[PDB]
Amino acid sequence: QVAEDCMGLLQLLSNGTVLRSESIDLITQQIPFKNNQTVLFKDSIYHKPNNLHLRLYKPISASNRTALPVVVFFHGGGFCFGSRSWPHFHNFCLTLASSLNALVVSPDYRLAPEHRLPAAFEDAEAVLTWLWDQAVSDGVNHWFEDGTDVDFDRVFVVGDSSGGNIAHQLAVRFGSGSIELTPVRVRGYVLMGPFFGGEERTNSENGPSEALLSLDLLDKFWRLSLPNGATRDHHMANPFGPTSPTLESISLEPMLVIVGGSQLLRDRAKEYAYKLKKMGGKRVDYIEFENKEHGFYSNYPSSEAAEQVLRIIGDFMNNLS
Amino acid sequence: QVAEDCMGLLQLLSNGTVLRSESIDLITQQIPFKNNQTVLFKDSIYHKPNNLHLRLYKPISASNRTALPVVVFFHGGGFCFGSRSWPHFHNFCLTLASSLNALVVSPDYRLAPEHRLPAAFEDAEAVLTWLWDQAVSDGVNHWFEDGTDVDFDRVFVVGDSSGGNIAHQLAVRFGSGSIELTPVRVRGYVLMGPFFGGEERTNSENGPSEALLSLDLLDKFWRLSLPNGATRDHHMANPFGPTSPTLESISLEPMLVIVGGSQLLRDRAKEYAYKLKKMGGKRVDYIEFENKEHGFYSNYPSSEAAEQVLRIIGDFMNNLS
Repeated sequence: QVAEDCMGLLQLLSNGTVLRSESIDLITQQIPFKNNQTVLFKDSIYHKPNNLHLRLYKPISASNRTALPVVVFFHGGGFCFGSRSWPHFHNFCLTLASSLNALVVSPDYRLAPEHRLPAAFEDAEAVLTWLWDQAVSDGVNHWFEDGTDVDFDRVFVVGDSSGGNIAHQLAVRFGSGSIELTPVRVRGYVLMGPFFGGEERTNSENGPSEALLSLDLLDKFWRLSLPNGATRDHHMANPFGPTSPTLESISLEPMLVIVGGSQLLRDRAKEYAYKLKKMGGKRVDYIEFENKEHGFYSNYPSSEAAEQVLRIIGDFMNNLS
Repeated sequence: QVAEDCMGLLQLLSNGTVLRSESIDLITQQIPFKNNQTVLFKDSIYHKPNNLHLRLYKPISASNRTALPVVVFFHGGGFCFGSRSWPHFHNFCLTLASSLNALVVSPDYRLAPEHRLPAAFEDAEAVLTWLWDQAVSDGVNHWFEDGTDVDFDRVFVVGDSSGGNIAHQLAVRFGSGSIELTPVRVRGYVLMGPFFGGEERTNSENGPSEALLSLDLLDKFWRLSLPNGATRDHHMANPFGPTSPTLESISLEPMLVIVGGSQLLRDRAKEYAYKLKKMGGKRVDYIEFENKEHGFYSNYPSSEAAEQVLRIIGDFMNNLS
């Protein structure tokens, strides 16, 4: 049955969508004199038994000027695909590093079906634990050949899709006081189109398919990701499911939920944000980019929307630091 | 066994690579005043029985000024993945359309393992046949709501990866006189990192893995794509295999082979080009972008290398038109 679902994933993934009507897009043209920055980067093992690696990024000109904040970036996929080394994600981290003038940490995590959830969440904690280990032992000076000054008091987690779900899980784990990693302080979370689930569909989930994503594909992701016998109302998928933490008692750090207007996951992301808003103590900003689909920030690197996301994440970081 | 190979494909695909040493990349920063263009586009069925669609792109400002040449773009994958609607490929076609001031045709084709090769090649011919049908019946005027002037005497095929292989197959089919579609004239072919194969490895194929591609992944592609019992020396994979056409008797239109210096497929692409060069009547240009891996033109849309590829394809089109 896993092999059946695997074959169906391939079919669904590359199936695409058909535009009912004409559409116009706006494309940026040649830029003769372009502005430049170098970004240094390297891979390191963070979990030796599972052979899990992360990539560290450093903006060179900015690193020599001040102590850098940390952005931990968790890639997307459906808990079933994606590597830090993939051009798509690597490119995004290059941008994050230079734009935010920050040290970026981009870990691999175990993917399903081989490693069903909560494998990724365990791995995400191992990344944060690895960072702690590096912070307290001055392993930072051996990250790159030259020196590197890092401010572990200014850490931020940026989550894309399934990485957005991972971000939420960390926030809860820290917020509840379950895990605690001084001198590492996560000051905020950025949930870019977080991968949340539910047995009951939202209106947007029943709406038209995106360029790549369909409701069937998302359902397939959950079938392969969640433990055998679980439903989409499981707390790992649905943060507001029947048996999920209350969250009204948990102290969460400030959160930024970014989503596209034409996303299937839009309604569920807005439900998420505004349920937290109405709860006391929670600072949650919700930003919706009109007429955009999943991954617009990374799928269209040089678009106006992507640039704006980077600016918003930057301001968010300034406000909290 | 197909289900076994499917599970192994997933693992191999998202496995990634580990950098042995530090690396630097150069990233372009914010562009305050950006130059713009609109591109109109639509989907059409070109093969009703298999429900195969293509996407037509039109640069608006350029279409009102002159008759547009045609670029038929065949997407990559490994004959196993990819849709015209995918952001990755859609973005590239937006660029092609505006940069080259051309009408772009981006078809889906049936993918393996469900449809093993030569399914894609049959579908590629159906696209060209569809274009012929449109040209001779003035169906072009009903492509978009407004008018569209197309020069079917100036058609070019741009192939990416597996699409590069498809391009080669069309070139042979036209060149030999097997198929002929007046008033449609394909004046040249662009083979961007064409997906060619061989039982025997090149030096580059034994070299280090790329960000995404590994030799194992490419081998898996062929196992799922080629008919059951075939080897990588089959003519559909290897154009210079033991039982492949001679090509010295076939009249090929001018060809442009573009490849990255750090690609696994580099050596085989260079063998391809220079074997044709040494044969009389063949005009083949070979361009190698140093220290680049597969898909650099599309994976890094706003990079210097990608811009250069677009310029080179443009000059190629001018020279032949």
